[PDB]
Amino acid sequence: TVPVALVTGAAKRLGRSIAEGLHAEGYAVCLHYHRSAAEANALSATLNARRPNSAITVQADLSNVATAPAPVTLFTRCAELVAACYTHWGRCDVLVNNASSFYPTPLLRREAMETATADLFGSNAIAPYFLIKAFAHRVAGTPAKHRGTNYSIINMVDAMTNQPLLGYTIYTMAKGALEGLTRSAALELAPLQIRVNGVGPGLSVLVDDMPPAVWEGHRSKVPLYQRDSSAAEVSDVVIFLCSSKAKYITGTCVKVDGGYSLTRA
Amino acid sequence: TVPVALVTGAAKRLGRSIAEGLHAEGYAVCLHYHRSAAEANALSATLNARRPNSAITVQADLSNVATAPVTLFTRCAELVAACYTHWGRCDVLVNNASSFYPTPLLEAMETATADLFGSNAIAPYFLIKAFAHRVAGTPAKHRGTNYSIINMVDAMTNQPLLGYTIYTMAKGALEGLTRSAALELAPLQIRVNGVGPGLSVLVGHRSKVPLYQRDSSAAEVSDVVIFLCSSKAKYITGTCVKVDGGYSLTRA
Amino acid sequence: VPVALVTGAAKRLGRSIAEGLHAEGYAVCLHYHRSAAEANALSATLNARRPNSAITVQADLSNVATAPAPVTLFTRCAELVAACYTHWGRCDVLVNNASSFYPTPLLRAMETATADLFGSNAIAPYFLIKAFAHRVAGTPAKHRGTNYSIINMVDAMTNQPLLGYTIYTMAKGALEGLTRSAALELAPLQIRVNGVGPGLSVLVGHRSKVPLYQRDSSAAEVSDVVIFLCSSKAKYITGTCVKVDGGYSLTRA
Amino acid sequence: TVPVALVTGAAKRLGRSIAEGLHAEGYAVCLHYHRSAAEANALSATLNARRPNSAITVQADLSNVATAPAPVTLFTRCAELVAACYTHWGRCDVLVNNASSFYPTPLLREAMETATADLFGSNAIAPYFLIKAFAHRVAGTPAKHRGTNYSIINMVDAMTNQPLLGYTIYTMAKGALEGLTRSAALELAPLQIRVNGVGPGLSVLVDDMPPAVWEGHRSKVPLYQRDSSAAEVSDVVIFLCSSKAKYITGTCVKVDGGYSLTRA
Ligand SMILES: NC(=O)C1=CN([C@@H]2O[C@H](COP(=O)(O)OP(=O)(O)OC[C@H]3O[C@@H](n4cnc5c(N)ncnc54)[C@H](OP(=O)(O)O)[C@@H]3O)[C@@H](O)[C@H]2O)C=CC1
Ligand SMILES: NC(=O)C1=CN([C@@H]2O[C@H](COP(=O)(O)OP(=O)(O)OC[C@H]3O[C@@H](n4cnc5c(N)ncnc54)[C@H](OP(=O)(O)O)[C@@H]3O)[C@@H](O)[C@H]2O)C=CC1
Ligand SMILES: NC(=O)C1=CN([C@@H]2O[C@H](COP(=O)(O)OP(=O)(O)OC[C@H]3O[C@@H](n4cnc5c(N)ncnc54)[C@H](OP(=O)(O)O)[C@@H]3O)[C@@H](O)[C@H]2O)C=CC1
Ligand SMILES: NC(=O)C1=CN([C@@H]2O[C@H](COP(=O)(O)OP(=O)(O)OC[C@H]3O[C@@H](n4cnc5c(N)ncnc54)[C@H](OP(=O)(O)O)[C@@H]3O)[C@@H](O)[C@H]2O)C=CC1
Ligand SMILES: Nc1nc(=O)c2nc(CNc3ccc(C(=O)N[C@@H](CCC(=O)O)C(=O)O)cc3)cnc2[nH]1
Ligand SMILES: Nc1nc(=O)c2nc(CNc3ccc(C(=O)N[C@@H](CCC(=O)O)C(=O)O)cc3)cnc2[nH]1
Ligand SMILES: Nc1nc(=O)c2nc(CNc3ccc(C(=O)N[C@@H](CCC(=O)O)C(=O)O)cc3)cnc2[nH]1
Ligand SMILES: Nc1nc(=O)c2nc(CNc3ccc(C(=O)N[C@@H](CCC(=O)O)C(=O)O)cc3)cnc2[nH]1
Repeated sequence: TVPVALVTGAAKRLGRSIAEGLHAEGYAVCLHYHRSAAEANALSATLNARRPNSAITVQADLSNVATAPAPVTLFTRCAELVAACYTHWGRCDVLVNNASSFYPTPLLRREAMETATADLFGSNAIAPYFLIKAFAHRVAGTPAKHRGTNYSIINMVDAMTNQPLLGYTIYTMAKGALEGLTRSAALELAPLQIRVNGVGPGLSVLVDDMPPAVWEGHRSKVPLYQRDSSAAEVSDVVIFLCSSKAKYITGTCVKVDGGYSLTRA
Repeated sequence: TVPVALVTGAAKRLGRSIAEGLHAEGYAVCLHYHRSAAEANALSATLNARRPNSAITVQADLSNVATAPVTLFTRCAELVAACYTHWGRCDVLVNNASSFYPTPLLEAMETATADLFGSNAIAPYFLIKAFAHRVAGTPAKHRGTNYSIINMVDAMTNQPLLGYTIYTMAKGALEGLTRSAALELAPLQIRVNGVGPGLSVLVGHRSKVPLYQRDSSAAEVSDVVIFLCSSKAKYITGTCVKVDGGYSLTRA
Repeated sequence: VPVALVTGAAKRLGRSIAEGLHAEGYAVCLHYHRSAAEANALSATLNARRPNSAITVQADLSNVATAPAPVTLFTRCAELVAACYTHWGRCDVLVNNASSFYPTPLLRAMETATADLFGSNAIAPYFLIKAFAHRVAGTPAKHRGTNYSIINMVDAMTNQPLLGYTIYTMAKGALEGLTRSAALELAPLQIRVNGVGPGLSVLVGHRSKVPLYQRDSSAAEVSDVVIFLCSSKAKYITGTCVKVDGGYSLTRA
Repeated sequence: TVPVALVTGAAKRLGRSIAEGLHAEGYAVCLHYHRSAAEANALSATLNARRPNSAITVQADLSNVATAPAPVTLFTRCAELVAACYTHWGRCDVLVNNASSFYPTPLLREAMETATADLFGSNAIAPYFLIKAFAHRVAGTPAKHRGTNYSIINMVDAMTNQPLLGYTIYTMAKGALEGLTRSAALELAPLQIRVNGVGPGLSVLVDDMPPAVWEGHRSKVPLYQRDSSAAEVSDVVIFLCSSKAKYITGTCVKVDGGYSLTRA
């Protein structure tokens, strides 16, 4: 009783929605955040008000860089994130790799390039690798009698992977590595009954820092409804794949994109 | 309003689990069968004992062959028409009925072509077209709010079962139907998706399944079909969901 | 001198495939349905360059019976492959290129379209591959050729359906399934089976959307790829589809 | 006057066959290497004996680490590889991202961080900085003086959907390399730079194991029941670089004898 979910980047948008949907199914939730301390503490208050000691927050930079209090490597920051679930609640049944940087890295016209690469690949790919390693190590270190009955890892990927967004090469590479992680971890962790799946949004909760015609033009291209998704239209799929009814699904990436990946220029 | 689901090959195995699953969600279900009349009728009796007027059975050969002439198109149209005649609506279509047997490359090949392609591909196309036409012909204020078509595909499509070429071709066509009808029917808010089992309710290779080293139960597949029809899945369309316990991840 | 059977060979990509294969030394069997004049003019051209290097054979590849007991699509397909063995004693390459292509809208006569689009694009390739494979298996091992290749012309844009073309889109997906299934099952006979998928090629606006060059392709930009896949240098390639689309499948709306 | 190709990891096996195959078509080849200096210099001597001034060798660690000086970054090392082509021959027309470390990183059980940097560097990040450096030098060339057939080939993996057990970082990096292939092909199409992939299945399998075990692996390939020769892969790379392939971009060609069609 009281399964525990770890959701990275849980403070806002899709990750907040995922944490809420998991909390609504009875999970205690560990809300990871990087820079959004206010929103993460506000969400924690809301969920703890519904159920005392059902949400906590942990801060971590998931870029592939070392930090300071010897320097602290990304891998041990990820190990410590999983550790916060077992320390507080004695378990971790669900891990959602949701946190993600996303900005252009154009090929056509150096501290920027160096920090872009660690940031985008760490957050979207390498920290997921380390977190899965930490999550799976902990299941392995748990006596079988004490293991949970429904371990589930979700990687937030991208429905539009075969149709790249112009000028976003590092991001697209990182989401491709994340799909590779989904398949590889699914295979390798199957004997522990840890399922690993991907959920791929198309356009979801689209930021509108552009002229109104440009924003409406973007959304209008989604065949189903001619709009971007809501946060829940994505997070409800995450919550299903973690549910026990999804127990035979692993290594699978589910598009939640309104048909947008079906389109062509 | 009680929504209606048409499930083909509903009498046994996955199709029965899909009919039972939608019925537990509150659907009235049209149970299509070909030869399993006794089984279909017994399933209908069970579901109607639970909720009166919640199940009917209809029979039809979904092979691509003229019947006694009645064409496959006409038989598929009448199947959708059965739902509208009995309940005035059809909200969900599950294209589950499917013949499966070898057509090795190295009149019985023409019977196999019409049977394997009809059930797995050509009948689903007519059924989808009939479902779409009835929705379009319905005044927009009287339309339902959660239209959903599920095609039962094959998670192992990229890894062909040796000797099953026509079956594999037909399931590849059904994936093409999924994508094309999802695109074209999006303006009517009809979602079109696939669910692809791996090894399920085998009647060996099951020890090779990475997750649990067994074929799936019926519910482990039908529970997914039910979710994709749920309104929580209403932004998913044009997508095929593998339910294979990772079997498609394997190699020889 | 090896032999290629090319369906729908009279014009456009099929004619360029036949020309490309012929230029590598192949004798070519030029299949046609309605374009008898174009097929026979092409045959005249290739035979003038190399005597007895081309023939032509007519067949409706729709999944329908034709009159002389009615003749089924299966039989007409068997007779296309037999035409190569009768005339030249071999058939080393089969290019499944013939294809009907027109709308079959789901929204806003259909038995004919089903038989025609699914026949040419999927069921006839299935029957032709079976006939082609039977003839190789029936050939004594010492007398088989050393480079059997089957090429199915598919569609680069298959994951991105063209609005209103459901039957065509379904048929090309069946054809990709046939490519994978036939490649696995015919591998012991060393018969390779691959696909080539154009995007927009030799169109009769949308051109500007192609990332590479902002144009549809020429016929040779496709047929050269077919020709390489049939070459001995490509002998380890089977069961795979090669996109030749200028990057169009990378685009989104 | 003579087109120039930069082949990473050119000293042995597939990279050497790719170098030989492009050289046979008339390319001058820059042969990159990391540890195999003897093998690289032997190959360059062979190519130069066949055709004077048709090969050079360059060393670089393509791991995502800083190297010995102010430290030298991976990007800098990557730009200097491409610049070596322009310094010596004035041009760089083809890039083959072939260099690749390959060993397990099991999920269950400094050498952790160096393996990530090495597997992710060789297979994904160094490809990226090499593609950018290559693209930058083309963009900087006046259109009057640009080459007419720019081609980038990424060596991917036909078995990407069917992961090798215990090889998670490798599998991830190749998945990233496929993303690079698609993204670079779209962004560099305006400069007529094509970007494609070639994915071997089992090629030139090392036989440092029991014979029965090596024959057992090989026998799983449906076509010929063997791993491929080096030329059976490199000939495809050379075709994709040819002008006959000039409408192909953004595409990954499996050269796997049907292995990806198999299941357990
Ligand atoms: N929304 C969409 O349209 C699409 C989304 N996706 C994927 O879905 C997931 C969520 O989408 P969305 O909710 O829009 O994602 P956001 O862009 O809102 O970012 C989510 C969180 O990622 C965290 N984050 C970013 N960089 C780092 C870092 N270097 N270290 C640690 N945390 C970091 C931030 O946490 P903080 O605020 O605490 O700094 C941010 O709140 C992502 O994986 C995204 O890639 C994929 C395709 C489309
Ligand atoms: N079970 C598995 O492991 C897998 C299943 N699938 C797919 O999932 C779906 C169901 O799986 P399963 O339950 O095993 O399927 P079955 O093989 O049990 O067949 C299901 C039903 O199809 C109907 N059917 C067959 N041919 C025709 C026809 N010509 N006309 C009309 N109805 C016909 C039969 O109805 P009747 O009995 O009334 O004649 C049969 O009961 C199918 O689409 C199948 O391809 C895909 C991959 C794996
Ligand atoms: N061109 C493009 O942009 C694209 C092409 N493709 C594929 O490339 C291949 C060739 O393309 P293209 O050259 O444009 O094809 P065409 O549309 O020109 O059709 C080629 C030939 O197919 C034959 N054909 C049509 N219906 C039948 C039938 N029922 N029975 C027998 N033969 C028939 C016709 O032969 P006749 O004239 O003798 O009647 C026609 O000349 C096709 O398979 C096509 O699907 C795929 C994607 C894009
Ligand atoms: N062979 C196969 O069966 C398959 C191969 N592939 C891909 O094809 C390509 C070639 O295959 P193969 O020839 O087997 O590859 P190899 O394993 O023989 O490695 C080729 C070269 O990579 C170079 N390399 C490795 N790590 C680094 C590094 N950190 N920095 C710089 N150079 C490095 C080495 O150069 P040096 O020796 O000079 O140090 C090595 O000779 C690779 O990309 C591989 O992933 C994909 C699937 C199957
Ligand atoms: N981490 C993450 N966060 C996101 O918000 C996100 N969004 C998408 C959805 N795709 C897009 C595409 C374009 C723009 C956008 O705002 N474009 C601006 C500037 C950048 C551009 O050139 O596209 C525009 O004006 O077009 C946003 C989201 C995909 N992955 C993500 N990943
Ligand atoms: N329509 C359909 N029915 C199924 O039962 C089915 N099963 C699978 C799962 N794959 C397989 C693969 C091999 C065998 C098999 O070995 N069959 C036995 C007899 C059972 C049979 O063929 O139905 C055999 O003797 O070959 C069964 C299922 C995939 N698609 C299906 N499709
Ligand atoms: N068998 C086959 N033949 C083809 O020509 C073909 N072409 C494509 C390329 N895609 C397309 C998409 C749209 C139109 C189209 O709508 N044609 C216009 C042309 C009218 C004009 O000349 O302006 C039309 O409406 O007829 C053609 C090709 C794909 N598969 C094919 N398959
Ligand atoms: N860079 C690279 N080099 C390769 O040789 C290579 N080979 C493959 C072909 N796949 C495989 C699969 C398994 C084994 C294997 O069994 N190796 C042993 C150790 C032997 C060794 O790699 O030196 C193993 O323990 O996995 C080798 C190659 C795929 N990618 C590659 N990538």
